[PDB]
Amino acid sequence: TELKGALIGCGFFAVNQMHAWKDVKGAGIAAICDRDPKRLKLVGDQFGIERRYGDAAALFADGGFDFVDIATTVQSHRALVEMAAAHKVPAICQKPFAKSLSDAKAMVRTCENADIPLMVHENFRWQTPIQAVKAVLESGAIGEPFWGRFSFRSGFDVFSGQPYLAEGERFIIEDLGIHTLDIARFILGDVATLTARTKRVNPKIKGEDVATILLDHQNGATSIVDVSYATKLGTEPFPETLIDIDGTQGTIRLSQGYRLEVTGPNGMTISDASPQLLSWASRPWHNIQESVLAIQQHWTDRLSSGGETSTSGADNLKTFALVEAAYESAANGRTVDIGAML
Amino acid sequence: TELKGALIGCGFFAVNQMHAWKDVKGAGIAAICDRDPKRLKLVGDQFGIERRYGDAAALFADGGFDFVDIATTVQSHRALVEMAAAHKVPAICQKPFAKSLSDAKAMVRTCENADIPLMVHENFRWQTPIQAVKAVLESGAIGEPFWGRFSFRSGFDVFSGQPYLAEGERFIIEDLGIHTLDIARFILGDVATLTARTKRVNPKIKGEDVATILLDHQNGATSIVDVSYATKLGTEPFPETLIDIDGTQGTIRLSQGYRLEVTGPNGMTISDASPQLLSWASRPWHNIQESVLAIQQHWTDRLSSGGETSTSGADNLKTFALVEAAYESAANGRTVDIGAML
Ligand SMILES: NC(=O)c1ccc[n+]([C@@H]2O[C@H](COP(=O)([O-])OP(=O)(O)OC[C@H]3O[C@@H](n4cnc5c(N)ncnc54)[C@H](O)[C@@H]3O)[C@@H](O)[C@H]2O)c1
Ligand SMILES: NC(=O)c1ccc[n+]([C@@H]2O[C@H](COP(=O)([O-])OP(=O)(O)OC[C@H]3O[C@@H](n4cnc5c(N)ncnc54)[C@H](O)[C@@H]3O)[C@@H](O)[C@H]2O)c1
Ligand SMILES: O=C1OC[C@](O)(CO)[C@H]1O
Ligand SMILES: O=C1OC[C@](O)(CO)[C@H]1O
Ligand SMILES: [Mg+2]
Ligand SMILES: [Mg+2]
Repeated sequence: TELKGALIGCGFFAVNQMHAWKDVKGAGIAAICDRDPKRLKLVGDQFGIERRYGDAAALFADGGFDFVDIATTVQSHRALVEMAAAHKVPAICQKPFAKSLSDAKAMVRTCENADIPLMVHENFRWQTPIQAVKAVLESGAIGEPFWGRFSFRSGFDVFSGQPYLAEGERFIIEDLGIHTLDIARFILGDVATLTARTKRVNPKIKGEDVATILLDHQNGATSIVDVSYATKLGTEPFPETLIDIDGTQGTIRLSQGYRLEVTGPNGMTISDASPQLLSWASRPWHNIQESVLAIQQHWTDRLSSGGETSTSGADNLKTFALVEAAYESAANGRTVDIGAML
Repeated sequence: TELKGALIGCGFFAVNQMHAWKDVKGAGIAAICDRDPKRLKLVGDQFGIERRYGDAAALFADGGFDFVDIATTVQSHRALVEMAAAHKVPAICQKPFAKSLSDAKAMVRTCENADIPLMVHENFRWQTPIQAVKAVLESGAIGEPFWGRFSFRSGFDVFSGQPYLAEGERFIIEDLGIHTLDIARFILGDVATLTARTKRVNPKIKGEDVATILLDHQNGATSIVDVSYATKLGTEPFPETLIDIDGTQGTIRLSQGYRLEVTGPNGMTISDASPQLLSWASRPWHNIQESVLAIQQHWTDRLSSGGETSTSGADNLKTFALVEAAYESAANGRTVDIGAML
């Protein structure tokens, strides 16, 4: 009756996903897979998984699972998604989805031709505060949106837990800004044109750690997506995304501390949009950790109902195009048409 | 010794300039001029000015003043500055300086040819809080700046006091954005390239009331200038400009209620950068009103010492270039080279 999952990639963040898989009603992890046997043992012992594999080929060979959860780094995403599609196994794939938009399109096509669902684990839009902003705007409380700011300015050491982030020529837009752009899309709709600027401030890394992006939404709204890992503040907001929205009849302001302020024609309300601290969660990551449960529960529900997921492979293409457009615009200096990429 | 000014254009805002000239040490107003005899008489009686002129030509013929203060709307600025230059009378001119960058350049050249000081009355940079942001950044408290935001988002009815604002094809950038762009230059240095997006939300006006501008500064910093007169907030912040700067060693945050937060290698400090309330001032205009005295004292000090003003006609060209470029960019969707325009 309960769905049997396999998780490929028993890394740092997979721990959160395994915890959340327990909590998910209607699904559970029956097998795990990691290339590194030290990590394969650590996650296997912590969560009590009998079926353990050193390689995905062997995992897919034995089968006996209804979906696969791909939590590896981007290098192996294309191959694993192609293995999932070849074996008719529904697939979740971590962000970043593919190395390029081209790779992502081919991965989406293969899943559509194989008639299997594909969800990108894109969990920032599933955070409680972000969901609450969506709910307010959708209700018509502030009228039609015309301007937005989506901001993530931090000085937190993400590099200890994720050392590959300090490594490449690309960093903040690919790692983090991908989330902020997904949120911009989620709240204000798809993007027509995009223009971006990037900068490297931190001397200890190779890639860019500041990006300011200006989005022209198809509905007429303009927004700012500004992200930074070189912002030294007196109160560290990591990993909060702060959101301002102006509409024809009012405003939404999601400020630091999950404080949601809404002004409209009938006055002004202040509310607490904080995440629940789950038993297995840990501050300040508890915001992200709740959303892992939300998105994995959403996956499990949608697989039973047989409907399209929110951050599906097909949908997530429209987020990833913005990431590639941003890198292009930053190197060029010029505005980039998003529609011509897709 | 006591300088004698003539003021041309006895309008709404001239009243603030006249109160301020009273308070200025080393200068006062010996004559006034306006085409509208109701305004000439109202302002003449309020401030006890004996010499009153129905036209600037006759004023300049009689003379007996050491400088001229042009507080008319933009239409008259070119002619009055050209009259000043021909009569070798130092001139202050209100914003917007000229109708176009061409007109501005010719006005600047004419004053340089005649060897007379020309200052644009551009008073937002002379506000106590804006000056404090400059002082902090100048001191090296936050290191080299790399990112900024300069924001003026309001829903205040500016149209009652200034009806002309509701009538033009152009509105927020030439009226207000001009100030915010001047502040961006003042804080982060001159701009190499610029891109802008505009919108009309308010159905009772002819011009754009929302503008989002992305600046690439010559020193390598990126900045957002975002302005709006269609933003409906719980607390109305008019007419405060909010400022965020991020530097290599810290952050500056000038937030609503004139709160100034500076974070550096030592730690955070919180200051109250509120303006003074002069005897003749009124809430909420008192910050602007104080800055009228500051810029007018600055004029008077510099005229006595023979030095150039901060917002000189020459300097103001680099502000006005950004205004004209933003309109150009808003229609094109394209980035505009500022260097090519000057
Ligand atoms: N908010 C979020 O959802 C969030 C947060 C952090 C990281 N992430 C994403 O999660 C992904 C993984 O991040 P991480 O820090 O856990 O990486 P990690 O290096 O900690 O773990 C990756 C693991 O996958 C294994 N692996 C790699 N290729 C494999 C293959 N072909 N078969 C089997 N195992 C393989 C490695 O041995 C490694 O143990 C990244 O793409 C990252 O962007 C997402
Ligand atoms: N922060 C600021 O410094 C600030 C604030 C408000 C307005 N302003 C600027 O001040 C200027 C005037 O604004 P206002 O609201 O006082 O306008 P207003 O219409 O109230 O006043 C203009 C006055 O000038 C007179 N006038 C026009 N052309 C003339 C000429 N050739 N000779 C003699 N008199 C002439 C008119 O009769 C009128 O009384 C505008 O350019 C505006 O942008 C600046
Ligand atoms: O998705 C993410 O959330 C935070 C993070 O771990 C660091 O940028 C990133 O990988
Ligand atoms: O210069 C100015 O300062 C404030 C204002 O009056 C309204 O936009 C404008 O005219
Ligand atoms: Mg379970
Ligand atoms: Mg005086």
